[PDB]
Amino acid sequence: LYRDIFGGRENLEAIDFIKKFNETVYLHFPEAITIAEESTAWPGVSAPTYNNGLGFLYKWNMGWMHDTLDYMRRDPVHRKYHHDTLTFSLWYAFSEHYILPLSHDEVVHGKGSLWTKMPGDDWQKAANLRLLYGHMWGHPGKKLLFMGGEFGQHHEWNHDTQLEWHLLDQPYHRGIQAWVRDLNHLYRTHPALWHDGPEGFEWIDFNDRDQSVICYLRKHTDRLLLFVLNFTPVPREHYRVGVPIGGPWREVLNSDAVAYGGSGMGNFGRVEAVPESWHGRPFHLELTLPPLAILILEPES
Amino acid sequence: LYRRENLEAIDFIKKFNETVYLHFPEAITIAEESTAWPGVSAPTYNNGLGFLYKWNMGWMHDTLDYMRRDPVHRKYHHDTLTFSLWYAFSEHYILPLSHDEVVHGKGSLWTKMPGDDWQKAANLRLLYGHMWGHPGKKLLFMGGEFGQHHEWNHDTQLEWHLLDQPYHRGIQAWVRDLNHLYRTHPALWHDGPEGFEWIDFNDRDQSVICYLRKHTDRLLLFVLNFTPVPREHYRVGVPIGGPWREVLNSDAVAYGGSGMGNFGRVEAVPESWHGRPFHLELTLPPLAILILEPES
Repeated sequence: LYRDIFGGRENLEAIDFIKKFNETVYLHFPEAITIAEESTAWPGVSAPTYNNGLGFLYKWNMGWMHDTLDYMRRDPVHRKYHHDTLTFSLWYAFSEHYILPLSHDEVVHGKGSLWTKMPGDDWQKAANLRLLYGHMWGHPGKKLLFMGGEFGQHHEWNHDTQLEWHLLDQPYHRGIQAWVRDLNHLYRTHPALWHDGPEGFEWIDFNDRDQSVICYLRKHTDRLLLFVLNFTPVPREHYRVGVPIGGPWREVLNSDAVAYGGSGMGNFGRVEAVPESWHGRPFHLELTLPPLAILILEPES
Repeated sequence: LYRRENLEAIDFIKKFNETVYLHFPEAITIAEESTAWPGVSAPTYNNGLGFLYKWNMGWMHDTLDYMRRDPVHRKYHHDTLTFSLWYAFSEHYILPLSHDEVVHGKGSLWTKMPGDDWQKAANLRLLYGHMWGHPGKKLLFMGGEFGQHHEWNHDTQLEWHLLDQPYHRGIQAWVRDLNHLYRTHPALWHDGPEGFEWIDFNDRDQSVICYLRKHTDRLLLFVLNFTPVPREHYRVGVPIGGPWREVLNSDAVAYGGSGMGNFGRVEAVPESWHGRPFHLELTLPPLAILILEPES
């Protein structure tokens, strides 16, 4: 787009090439997909040419990737002080049709494995990585994950080497792979996650900075999915979260389940909603938040 | 006022009231007027007759008619009970239960209440409780405080012997205790529209009324069960949360009651009821009035 009377840094040649590139593809292939990674805040990368966009269908949410990763290397003791980096991502989550992206670029050149990036001991590293993926799947936008991130590989990605598949013998790595498997199953089945527009996202609570917890909602039409995230290894008991609908609520996924390698703290399936106001909501669920865990909950149907 | 209006008399009444308060600024004049003549209690300078008080004879008729009715049937006459409050602030009123109601075959207040003796005593204790809660001052003719059987017979003395028997001694205790509540709490001193707020009035099936009587800080909550059936898990909305006390229960055994009660220590639950932030989960005694205030 850029090159570094006219004095213009924008390479206008290329911008028309990109625009005529994208136009031509969809004309000859109406069902193709074009994705761009653009690390500037160039507007409307994912926008149609007739609105002066670059004409891509998808743009990498590299802002999200940076913010999320920078937030999760910090130690939970310090996460109190960087709460805004987690919450602020949504502000820019809708300017483009976006793919949340974790890629080779971030797991090379001394930047360290995704697992390596996460702080604390081995259980906490697995917990942190399980949470990162949990919030990543809950966060609006499509999903991309590079090889080896799915089991939480220790080593940086080396092209001269094959992934450390031997790590699949260790339980935590197998649990991370199962967590991702289970995440994709929920993703494929619950349409509340299909719509990454402002439609599909509602905040439940973002103001718990001391305990570093965030609650948000994902909703297409009638269906809704509740996300409660504990970003600290300290378990939370009798934590109330406001909800729109009353009645029995189901626990659809628990990051801390033993099947994923977790402590196993959870809410045992059914939680009953209390017709008492919380977070500006008519009802609320009083839940137990496991250490460094993401909880996905559904009203019962 | 009439004979159509008699203006001779109307100017006379207006000058009577004008003169009294001039020579005796702290006197009280009360009027009984059996038509819907406006501004009896209003000052002459506003085209009123200049009285300080009016007997609420409308209230008395509606109230007595409602309680003459059986609780089984009170369902179909709920509006007679609830609608007294549309006309309750038209004048400065005194709720009235005079001698004129206990003569000429109209029957003692006791005789008027339906059912067996317990229900008769219960009904009268309930009636007075509601009358003390309803906006307006209170007037009770002698012998009503025991709920005496016989009509007022001036040629004899009241049946004080009934004060030995339980049901009538209980009603005398109830009136005394109601009078204690009245003087102690200012929430009942202000018979203004501001003083009264509805809690619930649409329970026609179960024949229950919940209302609030207010002055500033103070609130008094009145819950009334007009059927001989105890009600359990009956929730009543309230403005304030926290501990609530049971100040009075008509059904206390000391009054001749069954004794079903909340007996104080009632904690508000923050669940919306009756369009209110917090709710009380109570037991409604038979044909009884509960009076509750927030604990302080």
